[PDB]
Amino acid sequence: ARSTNTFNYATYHTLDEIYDFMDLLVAEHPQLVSKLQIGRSYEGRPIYVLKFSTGGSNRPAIWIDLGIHSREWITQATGVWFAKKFTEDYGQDPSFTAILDSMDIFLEIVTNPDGFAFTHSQNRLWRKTRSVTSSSLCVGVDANRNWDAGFGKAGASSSPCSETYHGKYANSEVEVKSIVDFVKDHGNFKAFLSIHSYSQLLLYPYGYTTQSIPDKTELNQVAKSAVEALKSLYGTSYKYGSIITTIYQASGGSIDWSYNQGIKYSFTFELRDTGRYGFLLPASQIIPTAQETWLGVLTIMEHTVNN
Amino acid sequence: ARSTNTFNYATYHTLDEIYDFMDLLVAEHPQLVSKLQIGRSYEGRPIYVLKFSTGGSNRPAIWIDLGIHSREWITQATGVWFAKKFTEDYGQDPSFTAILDSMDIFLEIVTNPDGFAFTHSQNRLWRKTRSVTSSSLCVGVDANRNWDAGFGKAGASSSPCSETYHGKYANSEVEVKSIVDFVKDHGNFKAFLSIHSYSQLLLYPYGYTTQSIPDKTELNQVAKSAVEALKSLYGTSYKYGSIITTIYQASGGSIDWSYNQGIKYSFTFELRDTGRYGFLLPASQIIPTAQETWLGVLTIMEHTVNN
Amino acid sequence: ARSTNTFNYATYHTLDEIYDFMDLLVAEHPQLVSKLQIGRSYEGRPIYVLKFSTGGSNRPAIWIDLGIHSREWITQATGVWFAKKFTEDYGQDPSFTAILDSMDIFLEIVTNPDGFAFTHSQNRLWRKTRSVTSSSLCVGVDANRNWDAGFGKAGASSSPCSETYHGKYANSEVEVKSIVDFVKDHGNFKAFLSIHSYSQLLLYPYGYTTQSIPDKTELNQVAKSAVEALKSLYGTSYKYGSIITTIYQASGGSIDWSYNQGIKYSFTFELRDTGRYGFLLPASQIIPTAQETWLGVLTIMEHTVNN
Ligand SMILES: O=C(CO)C[C@@H](Cc1ccccc1)C(=O)O
Ligand SMILES: O=C(CO)C[C@@H](Cc1ccccc1)C(=O)O
Ligand SMILES: O=C(CO)C[C@@H](Cc1ccccc1)C(=O)O
Ligand SMILES: [Zn+2]
Ligand SMILES: [Zn+2]
Ligand SMILES: [Zn+2]
Repeated sequence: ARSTNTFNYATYHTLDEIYDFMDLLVAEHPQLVSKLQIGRSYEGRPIYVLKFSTGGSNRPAIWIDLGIHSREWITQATGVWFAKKFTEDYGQDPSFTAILDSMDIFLEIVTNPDGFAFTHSQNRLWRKTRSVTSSSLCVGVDANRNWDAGFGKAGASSSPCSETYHGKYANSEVEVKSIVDFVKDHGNFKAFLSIHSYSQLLLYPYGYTTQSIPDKTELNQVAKSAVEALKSLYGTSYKYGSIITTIYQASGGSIDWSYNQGIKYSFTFELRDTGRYGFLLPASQIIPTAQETWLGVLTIMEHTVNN
Repeated sequence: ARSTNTFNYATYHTLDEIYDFMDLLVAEHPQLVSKLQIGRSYEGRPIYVLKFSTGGSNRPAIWIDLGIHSREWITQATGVWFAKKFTEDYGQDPSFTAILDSMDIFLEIVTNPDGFAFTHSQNRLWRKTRSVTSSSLCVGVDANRNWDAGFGKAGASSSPCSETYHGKYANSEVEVKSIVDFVKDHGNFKAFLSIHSYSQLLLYPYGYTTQSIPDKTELNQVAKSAVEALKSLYGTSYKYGSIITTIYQASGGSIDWSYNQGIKYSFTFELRDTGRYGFLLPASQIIPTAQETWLGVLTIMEHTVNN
Repeated sequence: ARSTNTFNYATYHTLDEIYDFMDLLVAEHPQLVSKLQIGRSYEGRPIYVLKFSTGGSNRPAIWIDLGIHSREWITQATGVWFAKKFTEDYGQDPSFTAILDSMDIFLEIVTNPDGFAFTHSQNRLWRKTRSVTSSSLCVGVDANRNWDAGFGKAGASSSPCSETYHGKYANSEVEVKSIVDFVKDHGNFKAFLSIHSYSQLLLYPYGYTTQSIPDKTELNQVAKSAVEALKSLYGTSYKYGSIITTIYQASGGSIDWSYNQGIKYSFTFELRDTGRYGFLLPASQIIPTAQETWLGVLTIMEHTVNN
């Protein structure tokens, strides 16, 4: 694809194709999108974040990370679609235009690039990072159990060979630390959304503790509205609630960390399919999944701009 | 640097310094080394191949190209070290002497001179050539995706702005065509090695197709022996296998082309570092990298002169 | 004969005659047909596939292989008729024209050339390949039990001397691997049809397992429609259903592998005669068999192109 207009949004792509997509979008929309490198993965690959901004100096922002778990392909595919959609709707959709005229959006399409490359090369269902450490044959850490929020507590594994291994210590994975450093340095994020795949859930803060967040009433209603918006398109039904009460106790998670940094609108999406295809979601569902998910994300952003 | 005996092999050099090195070596070893110009780069720079021979009539040959991707500095530096090593060991080391007594070695230290100059003056991480495509504000082609081997197929980009742009057509880049004409004209190459950097891999034919080569068993055995030899010095671990099965589909590759030309011992080395420094490998690792890589290359040469 | 217009379609031909037929057809219809060599048989004979295309780039395709079991002569004879039929109907039959205007068809008339030559020279009833086994006086493998789909499981023999020997490992036979690599590299096949002889059956996925495929309802109806079309010409009755429930458990089959690759419309045809003549079907039945079988095949293609 020599243009984001020739890019096939209805098919799954490789890391190279997505990184190329990034430069095309920036070239095509220079006054709106820029590519930031926030670090290097364990295997030295650049970690890229697309910044959508219409100006200002460190305006209130919205963070959206996708693909932290490499095998959740629908998320990177949705991230690419999101990127294009932002450039299409700014100046077209009144609501989204209003958001971008006052806030910035930071989009990380491939949060775990080493694992992503690996899902294309050796193992389609690989989910962890590709870090190697100390004395252990096994490789990789579950980057979404590596954050400094109840790190190492029940809801994560201490075995390096486990699919839910949390890592040696909090923020040990550069893919996670890079985000932590960027967000802390920025200091003005109002929303933090982490996109994952399958189970069709919209969850809010704390998977590591049964303690209820101070903003439970509001986040719960925002979630309810977001799920209804998402559903209005194709009838896809999502369940919502706090992580621990909806799926199970899970520690070292990204939104528990962001919420604890004071980022109020922290939510995690588990995208399409309830098990029919699971992680192997057909490419024919990429666009429909992205479209409906966008409605839910926009709903959250709208509550962020006026709150 | 008035002598190859005073040349600093432990530091990175410029095109001029490496080109000057070539003449010093030829002047110091006239009966063994000669400098051949196989063409000119897009920007007019001479393309040099050092020929190591002890006589004969176009004896079976070994081709070794380095620096096709300009930013992979460890390769050009290793290429210089190799040139010096050949002159030191011939006549002294039994094995290498035997190899050069029946075979010639053609060494191209800087396969992409324009890109190399660019990495020193404008962009340290530039990797493509510097050709101007007429209809694009972008520059260069990925020279190792421009070969006539599955050209234009999946594993390369058709976008002139891509870092993996394959180019207008097979062999469009003069840096590639120069090698193709040279090797075809020669007609008696038995080995073809392409040196690249970082990931620590030794790969054999076909990145453009899942078809396993007819000589898979043999090249896999050669690779295994080569990696063990390389590892024996400092413990550096390399993985090996076909390009597509080890990494991923990649088209327009040099060894896919050479192998299809009937050059059986076609391999590509991805030198040191697994990501700690990536392309910015410290100068302090130049000599050790060259030393260990030499053992691997020698191993391949030995399997070529006997089989 | 110097023209496909004077070619005798009502008689059985040799490998050479069929291969010459291919060139005549390509010479007469250069804008529609091309000859591709996808590999070399065990005994080094070229393996050819006829590509029918009206243009495009990697257009959705339909794969058709015949003669994988050498003694099933009615299949290769039907393949030749098929090739001619496509060149006669494109631009004449609205339905077929529509299929070729959006899709490509790859036809392999003699999937097992070594065996085919053997059925003409030494044993008319030979069905396996002609590969030589290390420690055995017996020759060949049942190419349709050598695919990587339940390979080595119940429904095949591990004894080299058996007529249903599955081989040393999945894809051991180059005749099979050649198709696997081609189809995998292509990546855009929508239908995979394997043509065999006698029993008059149309079967869909899984002979190696009783597990029902996800698309069972659709394929069963497509099969029902295909057999009705086939029967409509001369009244030839075909039975349909899954391989395992219709014939018996059989492992390493082509359509089980193709379906598992994501190629939905995977069917196997067992042509004319239910036992009267068996493999020795009279040449006088070649054209009638080909004609009626075409209606069944066209039916599947129509379902493949639409939706
Ligand atoms: O994406 C998921 C599985 O597909 C759900 C997440 C849930 C989770 C959330 C926070 C911390 C750890 C785990 C997981 O278990 O890793
Ligand atoms: O040097 C490399 C990156 O530093 C790895 C090579 C791997 C490759 C090898 C052969 C053909 C195409 C690609 C590349 O992707 O260009
Ligand atoms: O064509 C056939 C015999 O004439 C039926 C096929 C049935 C089969 C189908 C799938 C896998 C293996 C065998 C065979 O047994 O070789
Ligand atoms: Zn996840
Ligand atoms: Zn390289
Ligand atoms: Zn058969």
